[PDB]
Amino acid sequence: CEIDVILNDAESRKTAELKTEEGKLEKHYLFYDGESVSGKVNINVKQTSKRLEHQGIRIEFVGQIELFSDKSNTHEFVNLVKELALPGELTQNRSYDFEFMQVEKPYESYVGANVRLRYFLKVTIVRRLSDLVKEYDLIVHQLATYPDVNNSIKMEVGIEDCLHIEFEYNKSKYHLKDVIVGKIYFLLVRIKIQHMELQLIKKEMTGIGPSTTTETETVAKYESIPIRLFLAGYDLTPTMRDVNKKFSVRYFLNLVLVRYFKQQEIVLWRKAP
Repeated sequence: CEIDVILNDAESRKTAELKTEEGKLEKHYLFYDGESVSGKVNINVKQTSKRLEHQGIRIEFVGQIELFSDKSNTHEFVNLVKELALPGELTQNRSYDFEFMQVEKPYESYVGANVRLRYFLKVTIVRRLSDLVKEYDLIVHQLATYPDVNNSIKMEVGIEDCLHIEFEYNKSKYHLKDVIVGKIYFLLVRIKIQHMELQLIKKEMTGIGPSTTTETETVAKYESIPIRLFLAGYDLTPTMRDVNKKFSVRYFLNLVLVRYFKQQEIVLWRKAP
């Protein structure tokens, strides 16, 4: 059989992009917290010489956190069910309406290295030897507000009374297409520096205790000195703190001298239009 799911507002609803398990980019319909989710399910059952049975058909709206490479832990934080058909013969070509009204979606979608938070519609045809399942992915964004003003910040690195390097930058919070505008100042230099660079790093923490897995990724790096990091050019998502205590995503600037390093957190946020 063939299973198709179409939203009733497909023509008017915006899309966004998300990365697959393989690293590809895909377009999916974009939802916000509180929006209703409605559409049609079509199930086409090819005619066969043998009679086919099912023990129920349903559609679910699912929001869940999938933890680890082996997806050994799944945390379902929203689940809504509409039963579409009672047990019976699996036959013919049938469409079903569904509507989930004003759906709670508390967290933004996230496709990470060791975790993914995803929302989807799931159609299940219950069957004796294996259910038939089709998942229709959706994307949820969470918008933030923050004033459009500089709030300058400094970080410093080095060796007391030998090396004092300061990086001053314009904000502690940046939106995803913003620019980190800063300057390196050489306050005290009494030894020669082999190399120095500024890094933008992403830390993804997934699990707790024995479960803990921390992934650190250098998103960007940069060799009296102006520094500008154009965030639109990177695949950034908002800072996410202790999402149902299952994972965090945090961003830092890291100043590295050669080894001497200092890091400071910056908050990334998603701006509305």
